[PDB]
Amino acid sequence: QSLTKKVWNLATTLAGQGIGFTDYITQLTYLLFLKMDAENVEMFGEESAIPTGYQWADLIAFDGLDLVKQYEETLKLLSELDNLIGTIYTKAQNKIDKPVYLKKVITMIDEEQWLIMDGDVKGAIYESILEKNGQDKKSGAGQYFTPRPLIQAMVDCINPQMGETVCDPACGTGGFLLTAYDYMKGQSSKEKRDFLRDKALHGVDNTPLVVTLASMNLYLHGIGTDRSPIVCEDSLEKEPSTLVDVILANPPFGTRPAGSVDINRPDFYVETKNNQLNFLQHMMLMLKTGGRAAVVLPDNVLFEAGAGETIRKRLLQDFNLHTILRLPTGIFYAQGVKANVLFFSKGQPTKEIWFYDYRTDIKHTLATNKLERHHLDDFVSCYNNRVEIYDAENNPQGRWRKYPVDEIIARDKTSLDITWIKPG
Ligand SMILES: C[S@@+](CC[C@H](N)C(=O)[O-])C[C@H]1O[C@@H](n2cnc3c(N)ncnc32)[C@H](O)[C@@H]1O
Repeated sequence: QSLTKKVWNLATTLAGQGIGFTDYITQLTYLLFLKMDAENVEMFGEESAIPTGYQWADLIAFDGLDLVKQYEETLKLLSELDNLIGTIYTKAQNKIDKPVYLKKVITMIDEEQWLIMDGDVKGAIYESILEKNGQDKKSGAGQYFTPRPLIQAMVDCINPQMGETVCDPACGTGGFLLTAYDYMKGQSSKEKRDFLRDKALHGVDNTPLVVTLASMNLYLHGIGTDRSPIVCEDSLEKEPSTLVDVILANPPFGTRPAGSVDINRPDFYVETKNNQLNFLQHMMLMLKTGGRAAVVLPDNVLFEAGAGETIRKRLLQDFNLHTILRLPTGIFYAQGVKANVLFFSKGQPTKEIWFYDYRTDIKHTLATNKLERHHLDDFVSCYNNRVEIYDAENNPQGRWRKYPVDEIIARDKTSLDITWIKPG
């Protein structure tokens, strides 16, 4: 709030040098955590945990190639540490080679009092910064972000409860985990208030800086003290060591980058190069019996022949794919995206699949008619009240329709890419 504007103007200035928004924001985060540590030494007494010689006061004293060297040394030592600090500084790395322009970020962070602010305030500034980068049409940070309105509706439908484990195995900025924690925190303790605190959440992302942003975000909203729920791993690489109650995820829509290690997963139902089918497999394999998932996936997952069908067959047999939400265009960073939310539990077969079409004749964009949480109110009510809106003769254009599993098994390729609403 005016602090946000100052953060945004330093962003364009570094952009003026060769320094992009995502890089700026990681360096801002590295510096912010360090400053806040120092503040906590005055504001509440105790000894720092940051090594001696590398605290905030040591940093601000240098100016030249010397400033850049001290900063880099500082990031090296912190990355070597454990728990929350080590997570914030995961494979930490300076991207600002220019002393003058680093000193500007340092100087801006130094001049405020971060501990003291309303605490909600730090959260909301950070969420606001993450979003403005995330919906930046030519910055491509949207690959690291999901719109909050949609996360909220998903968490509301899944309805996580105190005592459950929640995992997002492709966590980006940590929005699902942040929202599921807020949802659970306001419910009726104490083995379980402590469970939420220490044991409920887990997030995985393979990209170091994104782990830095996620672990900071969770921390700035009061999630954790000395430990982070976020780990830096490649989810597809390894069979999961622990099964969970709830999965919440928006996995990458893009291909696995070239030169990434080849995966070796005998536990998978089928070998495929489709990155999204593999995330879907990995997540099905991650659930406990009785567990449930809500996951954002592309249309391709619903129609693709070969491996896709094999997996959709497995999904119908051993899981209850009770709900598919068809998402509108114009809500993700890179619009065009044809996406869907699939909700399913593990154990029981699918007998019926309820479709909610929020795509056909729906018009959102990032600049005008923005998606907000109230647009998914009807969906959420349908989710809870399993009474068909569609009727062949009374309401053929109704958004909520139930299909028995036998019609789906009878479709070509076992396709789940079903619509029925005439645009006309
Ligand atoms: C669309 S983002 C998730 C956004 C998140 N829902 C939020 O609140 O910001 C997808 C994430 O998956 C990560 N990712 C890509 N490949 C991965 C992999 N193999 N293992 C774990 N994470 C991966 C990306 O780095 C990216 O942050």
